[PDB]
Amino acid sequence: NLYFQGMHYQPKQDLLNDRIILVTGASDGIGREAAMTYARYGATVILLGRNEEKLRQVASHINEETGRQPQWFILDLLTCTSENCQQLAQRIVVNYPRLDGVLHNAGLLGDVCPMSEQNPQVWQDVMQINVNATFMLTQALLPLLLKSDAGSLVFTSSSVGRQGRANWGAYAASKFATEGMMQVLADEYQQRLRVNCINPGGTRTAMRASAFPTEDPQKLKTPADIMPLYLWLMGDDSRRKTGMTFDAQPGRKPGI
Amino acid sequence: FQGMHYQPKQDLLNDRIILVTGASDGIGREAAMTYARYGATVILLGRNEEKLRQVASHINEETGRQPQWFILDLLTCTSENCQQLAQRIVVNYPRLDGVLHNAGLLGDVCPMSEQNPQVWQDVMQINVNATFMLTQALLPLLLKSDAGSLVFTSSSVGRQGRANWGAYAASKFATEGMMQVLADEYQQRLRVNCINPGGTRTAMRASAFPTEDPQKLKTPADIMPLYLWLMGDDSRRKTGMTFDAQPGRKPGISQ
Ligand SMILES: [Zn+2]
Repeated sequence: NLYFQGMHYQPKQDLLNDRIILVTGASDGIGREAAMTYARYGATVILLGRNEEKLRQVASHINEETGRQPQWFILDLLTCTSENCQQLAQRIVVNYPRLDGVLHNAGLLGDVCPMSEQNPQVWQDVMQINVNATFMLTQALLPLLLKSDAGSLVFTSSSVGRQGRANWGAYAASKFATEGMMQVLADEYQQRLRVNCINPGGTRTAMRASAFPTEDPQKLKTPADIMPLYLWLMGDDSRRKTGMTFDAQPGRKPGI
Repeated sequence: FQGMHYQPKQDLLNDRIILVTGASDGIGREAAMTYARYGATVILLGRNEEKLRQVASHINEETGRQPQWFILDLLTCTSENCQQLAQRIVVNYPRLDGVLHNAGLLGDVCPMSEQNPQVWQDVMQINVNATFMLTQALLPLLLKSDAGSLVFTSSSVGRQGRANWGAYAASKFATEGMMQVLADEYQQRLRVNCINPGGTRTAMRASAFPTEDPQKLKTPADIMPLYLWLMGDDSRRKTGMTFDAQPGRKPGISQ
């Protein structure tokens, strides 16, 4: 997972020209940063999220920066059905000829507390968003991704998706499930799609702060700082990489 | 010699109280019978009253004691139901020395592009969510044991995802993760581990591999040594680990 270490990745500024990339959870944090970064490197970006107010602002900011205004679509992973996912895919089909990338960034942390105290309803929400709806949206978007010359599908993992640790409860279970889903898809789509996970590591975001209220967030890298791996997985330089889980901060030791 | 090479003493499990889920059929049935044969007081859990009674009657015929059974449907059980169940046992038993989570749903064996999303949800609900809720309800009883042993059922596809195993794979990855979190939280208080039984002669297995000759597979009886090892005192220092009952079998369909 430390593969990307010492990569010092600085791609051409048009790395993603003519790539159409959908980013979920795009309203703030890592998802907003990824959408803006991909657009700055030339991509046609599609924003997905649940907050119309924030999505409008991200689209406007991207338009100010690139002269091209991305479309946004509302999809709330916690409540959507399979039919809702297929209906979102049909909207994309009408507007875009393919998807060259899908970055699944949407997710829910839920409770950080011992197993004996985990709330079963929160557990089920974490599983619903991180695993089930992420699966359902993937399934709906597979035909679009297969129209790419080399489609790239990326899930969000975590160090606790590789080794479970005390108090990480549903989040850990859901990120192990994500690594599993990713491996099944990579196997089914060998030589057709790239399918991988990214573990962003500790990053300056509201989710991180909720899990570690004592941590000084100024000691963490920002979403901007961890973008090189996100760019690499969408551009041509990662073309024959699939079935892998990569750390965005290979240098960093997990924990506070 | 350990794990699958284990050669147990008779009465290894004397005075151990062990709850087995999915006890009506296949491996759960064999594990319940085997634990009682090596001296355990077994509690059977499943959704089918008739079949559980039948397993209990067989154990009675073999050992002279009648195990009790309780009904729980993991597909539809709420957290309340799990707590009610723990209440019911708590009226009759002072502790649990082991819990073997063997209940599970395989779901669709088909490409991710075809996986039925209602089945997928059901597989996660049984294998992950309700398995968690039942674990939560039973933890205090396990802590009352001198050295409680909590065992989840995993699969080769819980360690390496493979084409067409969709929801089952995701759910067994989640099971390994849940086992690791639980082992970490209960270090020096519980042992928490997974068993990967490998392919064994069961109805589930034949449904996923209709061309396979089941006579080329081990039976549930054949893979019991590891199941005994994890409940007996010989595994007391072992936690956080996943063990294969059939370390020398190639995963997937038999040749
Ligand atoms: Zn931007």
